[PDB]
Amino acid sequence: MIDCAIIGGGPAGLSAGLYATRGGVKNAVLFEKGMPGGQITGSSEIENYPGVKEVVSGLDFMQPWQEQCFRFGLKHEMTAVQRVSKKDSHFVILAEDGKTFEAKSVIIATGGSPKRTGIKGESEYWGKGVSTCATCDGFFYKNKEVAVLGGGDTAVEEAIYLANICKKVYLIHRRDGFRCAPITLEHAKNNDKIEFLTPYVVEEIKGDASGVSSLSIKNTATNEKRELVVPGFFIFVGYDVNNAVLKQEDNSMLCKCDEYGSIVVDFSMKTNVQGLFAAGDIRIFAPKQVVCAASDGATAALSVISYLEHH
Amino acid sequence: MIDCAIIGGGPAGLSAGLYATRGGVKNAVLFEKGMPGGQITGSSEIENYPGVKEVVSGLDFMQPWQEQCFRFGLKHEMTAVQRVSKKDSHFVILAEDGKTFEAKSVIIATGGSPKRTGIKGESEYWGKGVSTCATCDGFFYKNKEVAVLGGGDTAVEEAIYLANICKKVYLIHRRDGFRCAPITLEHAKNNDKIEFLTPYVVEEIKGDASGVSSLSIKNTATNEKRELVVPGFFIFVGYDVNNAVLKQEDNSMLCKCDEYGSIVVDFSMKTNVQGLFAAGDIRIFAPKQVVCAASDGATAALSVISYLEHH
Ligand SMILES: Cc1cc2nc3c(=O)[nH]c(=O)nc-3n(C[C@H](O)[C@H](O)[C@H](O)COP(=O)(O)OP(=O)(O)OC[C@H]3O[C@@H](n4cnc5c(N)ncnc54)[C@H](O)[C@@H]3O)c2cc1C
Ligand SMILES: Cc1cc2nc3c(=O)[nH]c(=O)nc-3n(C[C@H](O)[C@H](O)[C@H](O)COP(=O)(O)OP(=O)(O)OC[C@H]3O[C@@H](n4cnc5c(N)ncnc54)[C@H](O)[C@@H]3O)c2cc1C
Repeated sequence: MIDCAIIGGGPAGLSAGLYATRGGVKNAVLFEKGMPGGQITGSSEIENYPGVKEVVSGLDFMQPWQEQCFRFGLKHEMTAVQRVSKKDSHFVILAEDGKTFEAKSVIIATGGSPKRTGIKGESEYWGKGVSTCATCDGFFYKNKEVAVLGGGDTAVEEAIYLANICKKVYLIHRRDGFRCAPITLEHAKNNDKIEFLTPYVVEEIKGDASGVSSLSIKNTATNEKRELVVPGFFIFVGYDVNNAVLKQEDNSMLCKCDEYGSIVVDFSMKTNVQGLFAAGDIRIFAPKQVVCAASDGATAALSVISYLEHH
Repeated sequence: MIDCAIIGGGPAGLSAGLYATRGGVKNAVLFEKGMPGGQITGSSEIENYPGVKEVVSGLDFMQPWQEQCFRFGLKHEMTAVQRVSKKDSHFVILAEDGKTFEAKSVIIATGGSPKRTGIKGESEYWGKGVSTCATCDGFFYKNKEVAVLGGGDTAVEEAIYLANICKKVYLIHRRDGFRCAPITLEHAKNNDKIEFLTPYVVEEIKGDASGVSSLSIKNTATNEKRELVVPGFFIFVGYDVNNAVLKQEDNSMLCKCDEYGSIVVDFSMKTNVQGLFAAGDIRIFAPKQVVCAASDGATAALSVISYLEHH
């Protein structure tokens, strides 16, 4: 049987694979549903990963992780995992095509992803002024005006944050009400760098071959239109954790999760189930940065190594 | 005053400085007691930092971190900090020569240090076959022989860990009995790849250009000098956390610590003191890897940014 099954090949899974294998686990298998590297791969540039000084596309950034993380004997399975279950004191991995794999320990490194909006120009201008990460990209817009789209905590919090960097922030929402914490909303209503554009819809993201120049918006109260000139547009429209592999046949969850579906872990990346670990954007309080995910992967692998030593 | 004072310029403080400064903190100051990079600087070879494909000394590995982490406005003070104290709603940073600095927030990123033995050859060979890190260096002696010095749980755990990677592990201790949990001693004694050398004392560590090649050892009962040929020597003789900066005039500690001196934090690198955060080997459950310290720094800076918005 597999000693350790790593589900997901982003930074968390790749680091887990590096560490497990370098730590003497002889049969570690990384499961990836096609295209190693994870979310960063959609980025046109990453510059805040500590210790890598060259600014380069997410795909180029991740590509040396392939030969390094596989250098010490890691194996691959190219397949979408459907489900992980507990069986006696081990685990069963069910592949979506119906094949099965058993493993002594499992690391869930399945991450998540930002909801998209499907507004016209979103895909065309993505990385040229359309963004999903204020931490990653907010600094490029240092003395400028920027727009934020969204209704919950992340949207309002990110508008406060960008208001600290940018000359001005338009906060665009379809409703006068925000599905977020009321005190954070009060801070934003009392921050003079944030103009609220409510109730609005973004009808098109417009610009030229260098990226965004403006948004076509409509007030749904009056239907008056407006062309809003901004180099930067941040969308914070919800996040989906890739939970699905946790769901059992009787619809129960494999391990304890928080009320948003993230997996509960302690500082050693352990879940409440013995021999099951989690790492990356999938776990509670994940800061959602590559270094963070990589760190989790390393610490989960170290935990696996101790676990296999004792069982 | 200073927005954020970062105490320590190892991977933790470096990445905290990167993130804080890229996240819009206009006056972030890094305090370093002379020569950033931290502990890895003493190693002749690092290979397990995810995303960095070339194997390279610690000095060379850390060089690009200086350029990158200082690229966004980060300031420094080259001074040994003697104390951090709380005063009103801010912090007072007392330098060892009596200079004082005030800051709104503080990140403790002071790391730790293994205890050294002083066995002739310990400096000459430090990070060149003499190691304090089984995780970091074990894989180099993959199918090779190795010695471990120490009597606690950690010498004993690390010798079991190494026995799963190396052909043979010599476990050297100054007496016949051990300070570790009885159960873990049991496990060692049934580990056929682990050879106890007890009551022994290592008399000399010898090598050449490529590093450690042998140790001069001596049976303390018998007085026979063995010469032990091995290319790798691990030393687990204790660890100290760089706590000192936390001790107040009254002898109390600024913030909550565990039994060993490590600073208590939550998942967002928050201590129990408002405005005070910690990152790296200084904190509870730190794995003691560069990627982990760097992740704690990023997330401590992220918490600093939210704190400075609120306050
Ligand atoms: C557009 C964009 C830009 C970003 N820019 C930066 C940046 O500049 N700096 C930074 O630090 N971070 C950035 N991030 C955030 C960063 O990408 C994530 O924090 C990081 O990738 C999380 O790593 P992970 O390993 O936990 O998950 P992921 O990267 O999400 O990867 C999980 C992997 O598992 C695979 N998987 C999922 N489910 C299954 C399954 N059922 N079976 C088999 N495989 C499965 C997926 O295909 C995926 O490859 C950016 C993110 C995005 C989306
Ligand atoms: C021999 C060895 C080999 C290692 N190999 C690896 C490896 O291969 N891979 C890996 O990932 N990790 C490795 N590590 C562990 C890694 O180096 C540490 O985990 C990492 O450096 C911890 O980072 P840090 O920022 O918390 O602290 P440190 O690296 O210890 O940095 C703390 C910094 O704070 C400064 N400081 C302390 N006190 C004060 C003060 N009073 N005032 C001002 N400045 C102060 C120190 O001078 C130091 O620069 C190794 C460690 C050792 C000892």
